[PDB]
Amino acid sequence: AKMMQREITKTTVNVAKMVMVDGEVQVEQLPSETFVGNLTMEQAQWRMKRKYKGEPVQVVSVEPNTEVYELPVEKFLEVATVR
Repeated sequence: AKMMQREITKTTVNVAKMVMVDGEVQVEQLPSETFVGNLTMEQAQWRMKRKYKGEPVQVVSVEPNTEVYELPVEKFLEVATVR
């Protein structure tokens, strides 16, 4: 009767990087990145390989979270254009 809806889904991708520290290979903790849609582990790793060409970047986890932005229909008529 009164409610509308609009869904936004984003996947938070946690990444890590091999780096040289004092002549040893160690793991840099990278800031997590967020993308639009629901990405699997394989999808995210493909994106990371696209974004960081040749870099030793590992996707370590993917976390999808979906938000449902809703507005009363009455609220929408106030701002929408008749078109």
